[PDB]
Amino acid sequence: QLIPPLINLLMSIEPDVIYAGHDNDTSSSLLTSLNQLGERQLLSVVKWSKSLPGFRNLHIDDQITLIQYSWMSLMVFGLGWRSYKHVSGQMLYFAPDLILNEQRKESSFYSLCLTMWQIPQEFVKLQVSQEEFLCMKVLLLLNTIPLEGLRSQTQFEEMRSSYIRELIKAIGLRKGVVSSSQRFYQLTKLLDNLHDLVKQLHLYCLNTFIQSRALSVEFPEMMSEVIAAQLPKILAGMVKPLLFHK
Amino acid sequence: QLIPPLINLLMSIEPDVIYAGHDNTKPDTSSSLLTSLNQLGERQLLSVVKWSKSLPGFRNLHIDDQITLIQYSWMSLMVFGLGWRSYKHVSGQMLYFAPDLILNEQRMKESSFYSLCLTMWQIPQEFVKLQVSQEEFLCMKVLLLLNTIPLEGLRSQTQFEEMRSSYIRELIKAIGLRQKGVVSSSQRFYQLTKLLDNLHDLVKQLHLYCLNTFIQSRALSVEFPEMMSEVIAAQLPKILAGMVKPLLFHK
Ligand SMILES: CN1CC[C@H](N(Cc2ccccc2C(F)(F)F)c2ccc(C#N)c(Cl)c2)C1
Ligand SMILES: CN1CC[C@H](N(Cc2ccccc2C(F)(F)F)c2ccc(C#N)c(Cl)c2)C1
Repeated sequence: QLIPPLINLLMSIEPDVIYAGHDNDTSSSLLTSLNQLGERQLLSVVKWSKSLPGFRNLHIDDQITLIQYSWMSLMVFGLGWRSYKHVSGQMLYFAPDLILNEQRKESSFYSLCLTMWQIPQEFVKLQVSQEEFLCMKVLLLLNTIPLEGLRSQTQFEEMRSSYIRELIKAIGLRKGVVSSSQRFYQLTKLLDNLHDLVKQLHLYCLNTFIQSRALSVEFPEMMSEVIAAQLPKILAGMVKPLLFHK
Repeated sequence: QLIPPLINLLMSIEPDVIYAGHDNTKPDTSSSLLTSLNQLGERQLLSVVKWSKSLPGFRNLHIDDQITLIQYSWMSLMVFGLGWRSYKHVSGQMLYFAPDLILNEQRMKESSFYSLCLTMWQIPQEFVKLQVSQEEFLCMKVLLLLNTIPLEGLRSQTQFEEMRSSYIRELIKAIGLRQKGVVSSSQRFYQLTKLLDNLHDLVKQLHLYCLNTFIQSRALSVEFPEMMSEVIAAQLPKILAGMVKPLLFHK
């Protein structure tokens, strides 16, 4: 085998296809369908984390916290991948039954789609491999901690270092001390920049949630709890984002 | 007499007494306390709208700017006013929310939000310490209304800038009424404008609690009245996310 066993393991634990449940055209039905997709994505991330090496060994509260912190980040990062893989970055591939092209219009909603659109464009530009993406995804899950830190801070630190090492192996699959180091800068800078992007997504999400009755948008129960319980404190800056570059 | 005209005007358009409509004859619960506070908050908001219509300069900003400045400043103005009534009526040593909702420290302790009461209680203790005059308070309260703008600015940005600058000059005059000499009066300016800068930090804690309470309103049996609900829904997450521009007097 020439692909490292951890990257191989990560490949094997990747989620199956997730459908939004959409009727194959208003922003209420769209948001409702995006919310259903959100619920299914959250369930998928939680199940995925049960098989992710190192993660089940963290304190249970740390696990829950890290999944809640990174819910939106992992969704948008997965959106970037699918859009890149299936439509060359030129549509937003939320799910096989929810693909948004030459916009499906004019509002705040479609402005946030253009912000989300930056990530697929960046995957196309950088030509991210699946091996790189899988290691970057675990680092995204581990990319923010509480201000007081985690209960299992030592285990968390070791797990982060292991996957940073695995991203470097991932980068090594394709040559040269200066080019592989430049590419590490570029890939870890993309992760840094996601904090600023995801902040815009969290804000719109929480606003939309608190006026959901007025907008006629149904918010499923599991994702409502992450939104209700975490997004206010996150938006307020009551968490510590982790950066690779000062 | 000695009092400048605009300060006399500010005193004249100050609100009437406002009651929370709280039933003090039965024991505090967290839902009855927060529900009475929301009822008080609604009534204060209405009075801030009425007061703003009489505030020289304010009516001549774009209707959007006026709404936005009220929606940005409502919590700041409430706790500033709470601090002033507490200072004036009970020597700063109880929280005087309204004539029918007064919390001494034991009643604060027995509430579910003791830490938040102690955060609010800091303001009156500062008023006591500095011996803040009514003339300074009245100018400082207008500066709070005008103390955060959108990141992209206001529609009437020039007229806002000019309105704010006039009340800063008026605060400088209110200071001169008592503080004589360049040394004392400019230090006093530093102290009072530093107090207003610090409120940005204090209010950030109140906003987070307020927004959490709002989201959890049904589970907590805490009713949020109409106008208070729209100001929270309109701006509070944006404000908390730092997607507005707080104005500072000091770097
Ligand atoms: C209200 N929210 C909650 C979740 C849902 N959204 C987020 C979203 C979508 C479009 C535009 C704007 C946003 C914003 F709220 F985040 F800003 C969502 C759902 C599923 C996926 C996937 N896969 C993604 Cl990448 C997003 C809408
Ligand atoms: C949920 N909020 C919204 C409005 C009301 N609050 C704020 C409050 C009260 C107690 C403890 C904590 C807070 C906090 F939300 F700010 F934190 C309120 C209402 C009326 C007055 C007056 N006068 C005041 Cl000073 C506060 C309760």
